[PDB]
Amino acid sequence: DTFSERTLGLNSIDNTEISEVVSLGLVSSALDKITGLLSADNLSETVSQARDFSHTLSKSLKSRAKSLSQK
Amino acid sequence: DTFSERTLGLNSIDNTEISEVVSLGLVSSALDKITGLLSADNLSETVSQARDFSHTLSKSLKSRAKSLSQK
Repeated sequence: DTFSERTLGLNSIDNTEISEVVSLGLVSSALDKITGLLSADNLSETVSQARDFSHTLSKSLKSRAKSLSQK
Repeated sequence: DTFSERTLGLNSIDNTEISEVVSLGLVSSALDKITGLLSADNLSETVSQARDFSHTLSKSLKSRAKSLSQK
């Protein structure tokens, strides 16, 4: 796991056994952590971590979409 | 529609007729726009807009989760 994958709890999000509602709970949670980062300050490091979170989440949803479309 | 709802194309994302894969396409797209904002600069205004995007998306996925769980 990368830092973002582990921190955002995403290492199973592209498992198709996970229902849509549960998936939406994981995404919501990840987005709220991004919102939180962006609410504190606008330091470069903070902004860069939020960008890693966003990108990691996007990449995982593309992976999930792939797994889902397979079936 | 708010600025973020319209810009991120989210005004139907909590419609249950929209399939999961299509939903994931809308979320991915929204997250990529957040990544893009956070990749340019760390000005307060830029950071605040990205935070609006993130929050708006999260709120819409909670709404979608609600609509889905209803059925």
